[PDB]
Amino acid sequence: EAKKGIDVILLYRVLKNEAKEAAWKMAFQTEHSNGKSRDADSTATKDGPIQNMAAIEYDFSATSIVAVGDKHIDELDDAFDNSELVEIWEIDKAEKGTDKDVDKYKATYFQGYVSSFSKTPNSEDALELEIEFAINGIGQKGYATLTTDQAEVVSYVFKDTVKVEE
Amino acid sequence: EAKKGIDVILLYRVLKNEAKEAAWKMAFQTEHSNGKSRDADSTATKDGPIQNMAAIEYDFSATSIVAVGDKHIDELDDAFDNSELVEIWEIDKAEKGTDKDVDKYKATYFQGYVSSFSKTPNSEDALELEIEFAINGIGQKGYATLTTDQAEVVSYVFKDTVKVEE
Amino acid sequence: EAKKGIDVILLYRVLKNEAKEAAWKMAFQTEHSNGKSRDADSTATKDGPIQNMAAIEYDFSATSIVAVGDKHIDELDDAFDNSELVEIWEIDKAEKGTDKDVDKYKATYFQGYVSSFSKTPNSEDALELEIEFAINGIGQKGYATLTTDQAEVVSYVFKDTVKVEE
Amino acid sequence: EAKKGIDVILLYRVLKNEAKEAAWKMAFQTEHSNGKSRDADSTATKDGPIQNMAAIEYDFSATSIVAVGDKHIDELDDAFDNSELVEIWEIDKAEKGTDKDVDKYKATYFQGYVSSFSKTPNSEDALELEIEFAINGIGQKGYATLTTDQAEVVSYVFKDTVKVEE
Amino acid sequence: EAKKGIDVILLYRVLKNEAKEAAWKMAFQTEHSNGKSRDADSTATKDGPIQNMAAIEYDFSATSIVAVGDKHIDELDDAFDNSELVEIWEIDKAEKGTDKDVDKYKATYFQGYVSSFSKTPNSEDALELEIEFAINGIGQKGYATLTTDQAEVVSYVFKDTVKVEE
Amino acid sequence: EAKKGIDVILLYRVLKNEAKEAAWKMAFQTEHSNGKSRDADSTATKDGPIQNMAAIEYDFSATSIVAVGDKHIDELDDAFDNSELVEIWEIDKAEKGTDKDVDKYKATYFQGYVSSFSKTPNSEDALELEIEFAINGIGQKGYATLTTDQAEVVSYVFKDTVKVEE
Repeated sequence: EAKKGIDVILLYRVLKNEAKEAAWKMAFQTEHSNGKSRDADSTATKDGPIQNMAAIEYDFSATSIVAVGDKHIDELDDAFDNSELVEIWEIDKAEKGTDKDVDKYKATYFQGYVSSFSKTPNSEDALELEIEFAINGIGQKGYATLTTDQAEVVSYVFKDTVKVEE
Repeated sequence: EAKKGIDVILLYRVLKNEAKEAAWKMAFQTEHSNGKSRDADSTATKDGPIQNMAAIEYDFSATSIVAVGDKHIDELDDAFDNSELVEIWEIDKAEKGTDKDVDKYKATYFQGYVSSFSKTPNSEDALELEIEFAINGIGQKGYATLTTDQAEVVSYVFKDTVKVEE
Repeated sequence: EAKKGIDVILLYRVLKNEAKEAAWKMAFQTEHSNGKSRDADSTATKDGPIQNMAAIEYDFSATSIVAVGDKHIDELDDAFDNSELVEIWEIDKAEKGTDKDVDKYKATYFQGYVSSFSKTPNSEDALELEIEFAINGIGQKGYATLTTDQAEVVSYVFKDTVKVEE
Repeated sequence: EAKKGIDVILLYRVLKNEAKEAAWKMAFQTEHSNGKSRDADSTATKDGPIQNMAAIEYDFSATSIVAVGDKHIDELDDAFDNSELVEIWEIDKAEKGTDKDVDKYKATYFQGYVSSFSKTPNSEDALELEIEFAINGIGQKGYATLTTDQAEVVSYVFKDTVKVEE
Repeated sequence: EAKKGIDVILLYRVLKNEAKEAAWKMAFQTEHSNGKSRDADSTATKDGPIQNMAAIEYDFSATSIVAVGDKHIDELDDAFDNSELVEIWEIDKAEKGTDKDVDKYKATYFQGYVSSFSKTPNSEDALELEIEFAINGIGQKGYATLTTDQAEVVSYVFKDTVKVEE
Repeated sequence: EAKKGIDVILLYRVLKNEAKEAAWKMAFQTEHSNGKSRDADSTATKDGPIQNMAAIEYDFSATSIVAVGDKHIDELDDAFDNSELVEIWEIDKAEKGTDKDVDKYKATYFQGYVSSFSKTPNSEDALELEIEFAINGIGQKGYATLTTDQAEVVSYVFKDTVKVEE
C-alpha cells in the first residue's frame, strides 16, 4: 500500500539545553518541505565533455498553527535573535525497528541555524507560522525513540447519562 | 485550542508628541504582515564550508479602511512628508500578565520611519490605505497596558416599544 | 462610517490657459491610483547601521471612458505632443470646510507632465483611456471650491400622462 | 452617451502604389492597440531635481481574421519581405465634419514599417493574423474621406414565397 | 467566408533521401505555429531619428500525437542526432491553382535543422510530440502537388444485415 | 490507433551492483519527462548568415508515489550522497521485436548521476518523490528483455460462497 503524509513528524530542541531538557514536539503540524539538490556544470575540452559536481545545498521549511499558552515559540524566537544552533529530527511512524532496536523508528538528524521567522494575522483565519532553516552539513541516518505521549492522539471516551456527582 | 488573528492589534504615535499625547489605535484594522529574515552565505575553503550570518532585515506592512472624520491619517502623512520617527506597538489580547503585572498584555515595541503611503479609490469599493515601515533596530519584548475603551466593541442594547419621550 | 470611493474626483486644466479657462471636470470617471513612495538603503559601519532616505517618487494614473462629442481629450493630447504643464486637483466630497472656508472641500494640488496616453478599442466594449502623469514636486494641501453643476448628478423627473402640447 | 469601440476602423496601402491604387480596408476586424509613451528620467543636483523628457515611442498592433480568396495579405507579406513603407489610417465613424468638410471623418495618418507577421492555425478555430508596426515619426491629425461601400454592412432583404423563375 | 485552421497541413522529408523517397505526411496533426519577426533599433543624431532593420528571425514549432507502428518519427530522431537537413512544406487546402497549374495548391518551402525533440508521457493521456526547427534562410513561395491519399479522410460505409460469407 | 502513456516504464540499477543484482522496477509510476534540446546561434558575416550547432543538453525527470516497506529508495539516496553512476532504461510495451529478437521490447539506455531528491509530505495527501538526473552522453537505442512479473498487473480472482476451511 501507499505511505500517507501524516506519519512524518518533526522535533526540535536547542543545543545548549541538551542536558536540562529532552526533545519536544510542535503543537500543531500542517506540512513541511525537505529537499536536497546539487549543481552540475559541464566543461568542454577537445577530448569530450567533463562533469564536475558541486557541494550539497539544502532547502528546508516548516509550517504550523500557533497554539494559545505556548512557550516553545518564544524559545525559537530567542534562538533566532541570538544565533544559536537548533537540533532537528524527522521521524517516520510507519517503519519500526527490528531485533536489537525494537520499538524504535527510522529518523534523520540535522543541526542548523534559523534564518526566517514570519507570521501574518488575518481577520478571519488562524495564525500560521513559517520557519526556514539553514543546515550546516549532511544529515545522518539512524534510529530514534519516540515517547508514547508524543505518538498517540486524544479523544473523548464513552460516558453514561448519570450525574457527575462531586 | 488555536489562536485567532483577531486578537492582534497595532498602536501608533509620533516620537515628538511623546509628552502631549498618549498612544492611539487606528480606526479599522484588516490585516498586517510582520516578518523578519536573515541572509546566509557559504564560503568554501580547503578545510570545509563556513557559514557567516548577516544583519537582520525587517519586512513590515499594514492595511486599514479609511474612516470619515478621521484626523490621525493626516498626522501620519505629515510625519512621512517630514521624516519623523514613528512608534509602533504590537499587542496580543490572549496572553494576560501574571503576578506583578496583572491586567497587562504581551507586547513588542518598535521605532521606524514611514516609507510608503498609497491608496486606490474605486467606483464601488471603500477606500483602503496601505502603509509600509522601515525599522531601525531589533524590536524589544515587554508588557504594555491597554485601556478599556480600546479593547471592547460597541453594540446596541435592548429597547422597549415605548416612546423616547423628551 | 466608512468612506466610499465615489467621493473622490479629479480636475484638469493646462497652465497656459490659466487666464481664459477655469478648471474643468473630465466626463466619466472610473478609478485612479495615487501612491507615493521612498527608497530606504542601509550603509554598514563598525559602529552600527545608518539609515539614509532619498527623494520622494510619485506614481500617478487615471482611467476613464471616452464620451462622444468631447473636445477636452484633444487638449490633453495636444499638451502631451508639445510638453506643456498640466494642473491636477484631487477633491474629497465628504470633508467640508469650517468657519472661514464654509462650502469648501479638502483638496491637493499638483503640477506635472503627461507621459503616457493609450487606448485599445474592442469589438463589444466601450473605449477606455489610460493616462499617466509625471509630477515635478511635492503636492500641497489646501481647500478648493467646487461648483454646483460639477458636484450633482442628473436624473429624470416625474411626468403626467397628459400630452406634451407644443 | 459613451463611444463604442466598433466605430474605429483601420486602412492600409503601400507607398509605391500611391498612383495606381487607392486605400483598401481589411476584411474582418477584431481589435487593435494604439498607444504612445514617453520616458521621464530625473537628474539630481544641489539646487533641486530637474526632469529631461525623451523622444516619443510608439506601440502599435493589429488583429484580424483571415478571409478566403483574399489577395491583400500577400501584399503585406511581400512588403515585409522587402522592407517597404506602409501607410496606415485610423478613422472614427462617430465624429463627422462640419461646414467646409461635411461628410468627412476625423482621422490620423501614419507611415511605418512592418516588423512582425505571425499566425497560428488550430484544429477547431479560425485563422487569426497578428501584425505589429514600427512608425517613423509623429502621426498627424486631419480629415479623411470614407466611401459608402466601406462604411455600411450587408444583410439579406425581404423576399416573397413565390418562385425565383429564371 | 472565414478560413478554418483544418485546411493547413505540413510535410517532411530528409535532404539525403530526395532521390529514393517522396514527401510524407505526419500521422496525426494537432497544431503548429509559424511566425516571423524583425528587430528595429533607433539611433539618435542631431538631424533626427534613423531606423535600421536587422535580419529576419524565424519561430517554428509543431505538435502531433504519436501513432502505434510508426517508423517516421525514428527517422526524425536519427536526423536530429546526426545534424541532417530537413525539408518542410506548408500547404493550404482552400486555394487551388489556376490555368497552367490546375489541381495544385498554394505552398511554402523551407529547409532547416531540428533543434528540439521532447515528449512527456502521462498516466491517462496519449503521447504528444513537440518538435522545434531552426530555419536557414527566407522561405520561398510556390505551388505544390498533393496526392489524393494525403488529402481525403477515411470513414466506414453502409453494410446490410446479411452475413460476411467466406 | 493512438499510443497511450501507460505503455512506457522505467528501470533503475546502480553501476557497482552490475554483477550481484539485476534490473529492478520502481514500485509506483506516475509520469516522467524525457526532453533533449540543442542551442542554435547565428554569426553574421559579409557573405551571409552561418549556423553553428552546440552539444546536446538533456532534461530528465521522474515522479512517483512512495510505497511502504520499500528499500530501493534508500539505495538511490545513498547513491546520491556518494556520487555513484545510475543506469536508466526506458522501455515501450507496445512495440515488440521481430525475428531474432522475439518477445523483446524497444528500449533506450542511459547512464547518469542523481542531482535532485525532494519530497513534501502533506496532511491529507500521499508522499510523492521527485528525482532529476544528469546524463553523461547520448543515449543508445536497442532491444531489452522484460520479465513476466514486471509487465503484468495483479487483480483478485473469483471465489465461491463456501468457507476457507483450514
